[PDB]
Amino acid sequence: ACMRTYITNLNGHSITSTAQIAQNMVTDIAVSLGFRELGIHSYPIDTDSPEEMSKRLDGICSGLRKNDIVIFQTPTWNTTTFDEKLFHKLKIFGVKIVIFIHDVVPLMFDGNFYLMDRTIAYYNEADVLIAPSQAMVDKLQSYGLTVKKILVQGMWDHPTNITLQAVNHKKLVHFPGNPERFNFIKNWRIPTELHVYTDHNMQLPTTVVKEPYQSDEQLIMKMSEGGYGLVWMDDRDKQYQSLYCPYKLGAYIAAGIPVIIQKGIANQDIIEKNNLGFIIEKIDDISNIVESTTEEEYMEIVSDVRRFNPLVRQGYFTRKLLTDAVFSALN
Amino acid sequence: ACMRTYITNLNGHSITSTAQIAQNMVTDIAVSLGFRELGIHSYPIDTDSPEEMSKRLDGICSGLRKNDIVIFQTPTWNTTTFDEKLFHKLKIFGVKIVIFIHDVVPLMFDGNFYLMDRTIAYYNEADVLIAPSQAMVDKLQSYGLTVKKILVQGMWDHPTNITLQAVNHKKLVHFPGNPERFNFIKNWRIPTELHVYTDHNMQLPTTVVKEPYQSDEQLIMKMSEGGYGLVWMDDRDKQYQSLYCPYKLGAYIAAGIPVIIQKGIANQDIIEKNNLGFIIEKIDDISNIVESTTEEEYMEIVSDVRRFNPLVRQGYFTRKLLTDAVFSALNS
Amino acid sequence: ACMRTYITNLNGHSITSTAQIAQNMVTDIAVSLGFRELGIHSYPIDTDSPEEMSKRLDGICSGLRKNDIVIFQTPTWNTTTFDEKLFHKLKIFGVKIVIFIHDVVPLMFDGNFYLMDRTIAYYNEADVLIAPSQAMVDKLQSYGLTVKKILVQGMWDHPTNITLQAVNHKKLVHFPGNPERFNFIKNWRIPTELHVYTDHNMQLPTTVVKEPYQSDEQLIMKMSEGGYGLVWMDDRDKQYQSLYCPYKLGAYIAAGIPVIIQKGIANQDIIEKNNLGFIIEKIDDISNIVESTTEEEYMEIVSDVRRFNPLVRQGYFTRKLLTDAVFSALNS
Amino acid sequence: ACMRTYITNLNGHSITSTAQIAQNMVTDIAVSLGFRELGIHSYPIDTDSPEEMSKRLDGICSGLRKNDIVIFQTPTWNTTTFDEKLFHKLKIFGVKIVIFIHDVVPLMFDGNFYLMDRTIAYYNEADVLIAPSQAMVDKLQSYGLTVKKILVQGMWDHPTNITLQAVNHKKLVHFPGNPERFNFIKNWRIPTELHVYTDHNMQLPTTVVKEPYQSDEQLIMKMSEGGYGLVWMDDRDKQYQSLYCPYKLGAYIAAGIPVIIQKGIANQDIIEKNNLGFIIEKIDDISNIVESTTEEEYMEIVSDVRRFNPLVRQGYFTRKLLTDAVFSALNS
Ligand SMILES: O=c1ccn([C@@H]2O[C@H](COP(=O)(O)OP(=O)(O)O)[C@@H](O)[C@H]2O)c(=O)[nH]1
Ligand SMILES: O=c1ccn([C@@H]2O[C@H](COP(=O)(O)OP(=O)(O)O)[C@@H](O)[C@H]2O)c(=O)[nH]1
Ligand SMILES: O=c1ccn([C@@H]2O[C@H](COP(=O)(O)OP(=O)(O)O)[C@@H](O)[C@H]2O)c(=O)[nH]1
Ligand SMILES: O=c1ccn([C@@H]2O[C@H](COP(=O)(O)OP(=O)(O)O)[C@@H](O)[C@H]2O)c(=O)[nH]1
Repeated sequence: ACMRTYITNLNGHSITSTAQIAQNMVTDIAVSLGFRELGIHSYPIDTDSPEEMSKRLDGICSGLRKNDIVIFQTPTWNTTTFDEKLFHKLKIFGVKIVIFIHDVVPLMFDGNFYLMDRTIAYYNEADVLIAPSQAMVDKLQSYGLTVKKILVQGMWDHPTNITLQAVNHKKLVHFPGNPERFNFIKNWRIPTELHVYTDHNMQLPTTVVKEPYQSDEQLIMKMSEGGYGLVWMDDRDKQYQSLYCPYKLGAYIAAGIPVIIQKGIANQDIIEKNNLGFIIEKIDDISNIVESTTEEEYMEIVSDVRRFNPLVRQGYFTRKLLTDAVFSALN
Repeated sequence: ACMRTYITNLNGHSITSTAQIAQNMVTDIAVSLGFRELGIHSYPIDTDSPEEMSKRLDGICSGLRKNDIVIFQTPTWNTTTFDEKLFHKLKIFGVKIVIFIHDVVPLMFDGNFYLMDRTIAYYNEADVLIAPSQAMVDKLQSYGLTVKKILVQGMWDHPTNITLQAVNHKKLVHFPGNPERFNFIKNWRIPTELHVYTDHNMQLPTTVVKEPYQSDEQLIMKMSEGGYGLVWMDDRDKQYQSLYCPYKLGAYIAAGIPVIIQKGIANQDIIEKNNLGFIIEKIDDISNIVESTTEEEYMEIVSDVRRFNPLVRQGYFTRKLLTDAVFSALNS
Repeated sequence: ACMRTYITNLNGHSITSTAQIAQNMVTDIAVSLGFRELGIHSYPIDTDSPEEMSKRLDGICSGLRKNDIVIFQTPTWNTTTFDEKLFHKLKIFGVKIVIFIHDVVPLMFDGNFYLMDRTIAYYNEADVLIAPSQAMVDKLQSYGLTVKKILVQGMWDHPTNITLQAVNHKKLVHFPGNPERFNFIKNWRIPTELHVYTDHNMQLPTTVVKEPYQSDEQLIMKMSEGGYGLVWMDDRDKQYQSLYCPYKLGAYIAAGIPVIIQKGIANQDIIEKNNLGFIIEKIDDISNIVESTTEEEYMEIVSDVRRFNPLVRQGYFTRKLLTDAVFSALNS
Repeated sequence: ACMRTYITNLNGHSITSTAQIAQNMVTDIAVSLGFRELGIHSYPIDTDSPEEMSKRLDGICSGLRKNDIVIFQTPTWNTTTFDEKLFHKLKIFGVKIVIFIHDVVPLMFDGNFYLMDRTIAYYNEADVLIAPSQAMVDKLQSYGLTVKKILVQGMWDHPTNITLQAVNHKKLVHFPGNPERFNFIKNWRIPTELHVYTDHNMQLPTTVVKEPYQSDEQLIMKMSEGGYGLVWMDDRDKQYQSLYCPYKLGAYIAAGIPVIIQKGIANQDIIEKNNLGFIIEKIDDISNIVESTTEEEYMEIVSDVRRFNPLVRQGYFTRKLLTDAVFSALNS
């Protein structure tokens, strides 16, 4: 008897690896619900003889029993080979398995696609699938994902205790994002200023206020003073990735300010149906609404962000999926 | 401005009160999820002046802050006047309210079907409701329940660490209800033994072999050695039949024995799609199937009930609604 | 018969109230330990007939059952009759009472003394007592505390997930208390500057700089840029100082900077043996040390304050007493 | 710098392995407190090469981080080799390490003593040690355990929800010990019955009554009905057993019945100061005391056993040590 719930969780990354922190946050929610961590360290697999890799995995999995539910946050970023072998280890236990997709590698870019057959093959060894969007599920099914049981994540949480402050109507735009991933910054043409929070040492266009990498808590603290959240991606290419959930979008709303997002985003409806800000087409549509928007137009939009965001702040999108995933994994 | 979640919880009913312990169980789940208790004692409120009363409530709610969330488990059994008075207090606080329906008082027994409209009245003020089933919601909106966000319970959990003994093919039928609430018991006609667990003494058709009320643990221990669980009503209430979730349906499945229940029950889809037992017309239909089933087809059903029940034994039907309810309360 | 643990937790006070904060905060640990809140609202008491109020007490306490455990965080700041009568309610239950002393209102400021004998009366009605320091238990004994089982708090935790930024050597002293309760502040003379975090802006010595009351979170960040935490009281309150636990003490150490405290203060050996700042005898011994301190010496001292402070940031002083209190309340 | 607590958890033993059952239960408690499991599987270490093992260990510790804290339930039963190396692994991380002793190999009997120096070697790499009895710590320090912070366990908890049946005065002695280890059983000559609960098929002396192994919950329910619980040694396995905490002792008390224990065993002061049973010289002293005891005396003895066992049923002896151990690991 006595079933337990385990969740994989990666470790050993740069303190700025967003993938790692996103897994770490989910795992944090998991523990409070009583679930148990399956630690996974990120290392180079080829340093391992198959037998060594095997028994490393036996070490990761030691605690497991015919019994349990395992939540697999994919990918481990130890390359596909690791995910593949991780799963077979899992599948030789008498367990139900939830795969929690954070990224889909063969869809990260064209010509990485070939990995799809392998990927889908191990995706289909799971009993329940949690995907960020309904869109993601539907293309994943277009490549042979057979799994009957599916959950939509909808939106990244952002558990925190930051102080929200009184929010001014500042006609600024926040963007905590590495500039060498998003070209649109280096192209900043507009009279409204782009606050850019980045560790990387360099200089930026004339009305782009470069700001050194703040610790998250402080970042949430500062942004809560006003302005807007920019959710842009990924510059030109890497855009059909209208699939996954942005982590900064959640990071914005938790601060308590409205957001701006480009049309077609994953789980767009959430933003409309909950008031959180504007969905626009071009970068230029934005400048217009930031420049030409009413002060109490802004007043409202905040009041709602802060109405909506205790979900994000106490982590309820995550609680939701970590609970139904399991439930649907039995029933 | 920091959200916490409270849930209302009964205290002071008898050892043998299902209403209280179904609520206590929910509460114990809520605690493990981090939620906080608004304790509520059951008493005649005729002994309160509608102001001493207000202050008692004020002391029930003194932990509450502004955009916390309250889960109200209804009913309180302190009478409708309390229910709505408890409730009205919550509306003062600028919070979001979850109404968890254990029972709708004015449907159960057509004495006091009249209280309905004051019930609905204080129902229509919550922000989301969690109800036994969709058919239960549907009948409620027919009475004017204007609440948009709904959410279906589906099944009672029965969280426990009780030992499951190997199930063998006792051609027994188990039944831990109360003979003069479920009076189809005094009408036993069939050559299949009916075991009945209850407070009331001295009432026996003949093959109804009755036993004294046992602590929940033991019941589930001994029921696990084999046989079938039965979930049935009088014709008295075959409408409320099709609405509620039964506690002993959950109390059977956690014992890891198959159940037999009446076609038209709320959420029979769960019994079917998870093959947890037989869905059947009349009680004769049952006895036939209890007689005609062979050893191996019973092995499948037990294995299926036992594939299924850690869900019920670890609190997940509850955990489910305790988490989505709070979620849909903020979302739109 | 299943033991649940309860803790009291006052509410409704000003978001600036340290009393409420040091209670909500402990309660918050207790919740995560699975304990349950007994919410309490702070209000002026005699808008209540002795019978009305008794029924609001009945509402705060409805969730209790015999053989539970209740932790009374005292005082409630609802005056001493409330402490007395609350406690009286707890004693008609078959329970064990942990009395957790956050303050002793009689030994606090003079004139409050007269309530001493009544306070000891209801102190002596609990099973285990939790006091800030052994020295405080000793004084309570001299005034008639007859409760056998004592347990020392030691220090306030300061749970937080705030950023500690790189600290060292700002040659400045930090002080987040109201100036009106410590007026050593106004007689500030010495050339090193005093940051003061407070509600007011009344008065202003030259080398004293003030800041508007920042939310706890942001404060600990800033303080974590270096400088010293000064734990001081105005010397009418030294009788008390040698007994209580200072919350700002923890707030400093939580930010990750070394402290300055006065000799004789409660649980000083804590500071000594974990090397978290200086113990000095006057204000002037202090400034002397704030100047004349090597960058290397400050280095290590910070290093020590941060070897140490996950204790207070994860709640372990609170977790410690909350566990042992309930234990000794049963063991003998 | 976010401190997390980890605890090692042995797995993959037979369901009758008390070692595993004890480590599992501590861990379940730990998990409730927010601590984190380091799972470990039991297996022949010889199937691994240095490289293989190093990496198996790597995978066990993947989640580990600097500034975390790890609690090592020792021994793993993967042999000393494995224990030494697991510890070497842990010391590589900049963490604080609590060592929870369940057994000490080089003391299990003579000739195993050569293992002492290697055992002590790695024991001394700990910051805090938790032993069952103060007696245990004293003996360890006579061999070179230089770890300055020690904490005492005292007694096994037994988290359970068994129904405590009404307890009659059954002049019989329960004993769920496996005979092959406890040979005093075979020597049973006494007119008082001896319930021996054992999975082994091997017939037993006359007024010994053999029960097949039963689930722990059923056992506890059975014994709750009444009678006495015996905690007895063997004779050679005795000195070493004066240092341990018996697990079945806690089984009794949680069951709700008094106990009978041989003079000198670890932590007997808990039995005496809490009324838990009799402490006696030989086997006969027992039968005497069992025969020559009145009914009201037994009501007494039970009522205080049931006074006391919420500690064990809710896991507080463990909660104590899991909280204070960790606290003491940061706190010089
Ligand atoms: O100075 C900073 C800027 C970044 N962030 C965090 O790092 C995340 C980076 O977002 P990323 O582009 O990696 O995720 P995405 O939104 O693209 O999914 C932000 O949301 C912040 O929470 C931070 O902690 N400090
Ligand atoms: O001897 C008994 C008989 C009843 N029960 C419990 O009380 C419930 C009675 O079910 P009830 O009819 O009151 O609930 P319903 O199924 O009608 O919703 C059973 O499920 C058992 O869990 C029990 O613990 N011991
Ligand atoms: O701007 C501020 C200054 C104070 N504090 C908190 O309020 C407490 C005031 O301490 P108090 O003098 O009331 O208690 P003591 O430390 O003397 O026990 C400090 O510790 C801080 O934690 C705060 O939250 N914001
Ligand atoms: O039928 C049985 C017999 C024993 N036990 C368990 O086995 C334990 C005793 O094991 P052991 O003698 O090894 O513990 P010790 O007292 O020596 O520490 C009991 O307390 C029970 O928990 C059980 O679960 N069912």
